Amino acid sequence: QKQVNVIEFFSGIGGLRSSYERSSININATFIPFDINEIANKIYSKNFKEEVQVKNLDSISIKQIESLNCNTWFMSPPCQPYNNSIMSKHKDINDPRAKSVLHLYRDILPYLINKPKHIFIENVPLFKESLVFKEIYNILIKNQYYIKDIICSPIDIGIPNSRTRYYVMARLTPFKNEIQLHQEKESMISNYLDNNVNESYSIPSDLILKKGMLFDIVGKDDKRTCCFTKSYTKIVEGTGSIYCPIEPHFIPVKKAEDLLNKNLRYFTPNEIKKIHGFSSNFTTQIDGLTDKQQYQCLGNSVSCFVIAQLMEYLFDDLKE
Ligand SMILES: Nc1ncnc2c1ncn2[C@@H]1O[C@H](CSCC[C@H](N)C(=O)O)[C@@H](O)[C@H]1O
Repeated sequence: QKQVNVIEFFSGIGGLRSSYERSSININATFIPFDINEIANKIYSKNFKEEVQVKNLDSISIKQIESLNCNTWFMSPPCQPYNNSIMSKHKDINDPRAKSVLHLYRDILPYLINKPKHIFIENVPLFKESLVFKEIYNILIKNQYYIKDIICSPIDIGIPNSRTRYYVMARLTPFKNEIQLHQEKESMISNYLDNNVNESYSIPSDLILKKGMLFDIVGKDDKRTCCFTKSYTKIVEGTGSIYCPIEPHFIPVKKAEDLLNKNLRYFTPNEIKKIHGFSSNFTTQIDGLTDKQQYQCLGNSVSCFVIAQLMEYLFDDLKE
């Protein structure tokens, strides 16, 4: 009977939508994605066969938003403004990349005839401490919202990937039940690997000899993979782990040259896509898009696995 109509702000490649669709909420829903990134939109449209609204969220009018007649807000705002450097200088609140998310809560939400009955926000841990969210929290509270938040990682529910993120769950009804995480069907890094990767993905020997020791290396059996970020395969450190197909448990070495013969390679875009929990039919392999472009979008996406469970909680007032 009841329906879920979502405005997918900062839709990107449709991580928030994917999360909902794979969850057990099982209420048919509609999605209206907003994003100015042409490449990201192309992937979204390719997979969801729906057009992305490119209206800039910095200045979008209340009227246009309300014309959508939606009752749900999904969003993962730009995360750049939220590091210790910017935040310790109190510059996050004035950061132009935060202008869109402040606009939505300052200028839109408090004036809607029908406030969204459910709101889901995803961002980096430091967002929780930002002046931006501090204000958003106050606004939500003043507008009669109940708010539950959590900082967690996919590994917490048995997914072999470290991506610690901050999640905000807001709605107009109080939460009767304690939030709960369930362990996902057991899986290893093995389960996400493509089985015939082109050699164009293996780490060049010259790169190995110069920065090989900086890589976080994993085998098909190792505990987890590191957080995949935008610049994966471009910048060595902190952008994601690489894979060794020779050892179930990568055994560390002392010299870079010792890595030369372990057939090291980057994870493919399709592999990251599977690790982030997108549907088997979902693909960033849009015609014309290079691996870099796909890596960038994927690096900026989400863990559909985690969000699926948190959304089921957010919407637990729609059952029984
Ligand atoms: N003023 C603005 N209007 C619309 N989108 C914006 C924007 N400023 C930044 N963005 C978008 O917000 C997105 C943040 S990344 C989030 C991606 C999404 N969660 C996914 O699963 O892929 C970026 O793609 C960026 O294009």
